[PDB]
Amino acid sequence: VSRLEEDVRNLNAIVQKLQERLDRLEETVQAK
Amino acid sequence: VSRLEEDVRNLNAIVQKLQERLDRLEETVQAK
Amino acid sequence: VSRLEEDVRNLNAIVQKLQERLDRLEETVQAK
Ligand SMILES: [Zn+2]
Ligand SMILES: [Zn+2]
Ligand SMILES: [Zn+2]
Ligand SMILES: [Zn+2]
Repeated sequence: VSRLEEDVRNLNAIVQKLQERLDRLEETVQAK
Repeated sequence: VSRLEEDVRNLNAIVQKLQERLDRLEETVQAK
Repeated sequence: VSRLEEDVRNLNAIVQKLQERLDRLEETVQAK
């Protein structure tokens, strides 16, 4: 696994966490 | 294209959408 | 640094900015 492949896998995981965080905040602002 | 090429262009598309959603939510919060 | 490596560098920078924006917006929402 090259450094480039390692970095991409890490980015996939980071972007998944950001998406969940964003989704939660959008719903926190909706305040249903 | 290779898996790495695919993963990188996919990440580019996702982060663009995240940026747009964040832009929108920032504006929404400010306007509330 | 190849093009693919540069795209990954730029994704790293973008995700850092997005994480910061999310942090600030979460704080804004909790404060307001
Ligand atoms: Zn969720
Ligand atoms: Zn949701
Ligand atoms: Zn939900
Ligand atoms: Zn694709």
